[PDB]
Amino acid sequence: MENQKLIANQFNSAIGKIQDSLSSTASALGKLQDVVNQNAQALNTLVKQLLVPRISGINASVVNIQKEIDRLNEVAKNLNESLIDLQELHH
Amino acid sequence: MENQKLIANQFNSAIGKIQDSLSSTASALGKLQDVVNQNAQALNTLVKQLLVPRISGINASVVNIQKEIDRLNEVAKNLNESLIDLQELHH
Amino acid sequence: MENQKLIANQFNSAIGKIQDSLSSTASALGKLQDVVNQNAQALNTLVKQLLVPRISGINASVVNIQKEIDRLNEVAKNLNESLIDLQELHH
Repeated sequence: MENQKLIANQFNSAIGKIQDSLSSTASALGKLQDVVNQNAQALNTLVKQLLVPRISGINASVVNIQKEIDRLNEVAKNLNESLIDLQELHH
Repeated sequence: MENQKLIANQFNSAIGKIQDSLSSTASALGKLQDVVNQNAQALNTLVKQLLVPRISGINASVVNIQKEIDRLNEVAKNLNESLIDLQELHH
Repeated sequence: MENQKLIANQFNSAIGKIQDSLSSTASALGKLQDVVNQNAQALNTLVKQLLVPRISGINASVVNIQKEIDRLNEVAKNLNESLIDLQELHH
């Protein structure tokens, strides 16, 4: 094929794979954020239940990486605008 | 150098760096998954050991992002198929 | 525009978005590492405070993914060296 079509097709192929990787990274980060926060709640509930009638300074922290997860999903979508339209490679 | 060789070389350079980043992301996610699950087990063991003879509703969750980690490693490898073979830029 | 300029501009656009995604991934991983380790410390402090005068084998693990986070930030920066300089597309 024409050199420019080989280049454009290989680029578009790579972008599609990178798009998949961004969605996978965002999904994994969201699941980690959910479990970390659930387990922080469990630990804080344990401290409270040990203290309430039928260790006071111990507090589990929560995580919020939602802006980062949303950005990854945004980039995965907007990379469509960086794909090369082969019909625009004039001849 | 020829314009197409500059483009192809810069593309191939970027893909190699992105490949490294995918492997690093997958490694980091795996280590987080391991520690999160180890600490969930530790918390659940604490609740159990406080209750067994020498807080019942408290349960730490586990995380499984293995499909996402495997996909990142898969993309890092398969991006090799998106590299531009310079020998195929005919003259 | 010229086909090579379309290709080079689309490539440079994609790299910039991928750079943003790497910085976001590194930021999210750092926040998860911080909270996971803070909550490991909280759990270990709980075990200790239950045992000290006014469950011994229970120990929360810590995570260290700093090499991976640093690599992601390094790639996000060094991808600048993979951008195509349009002034070098001679005519």
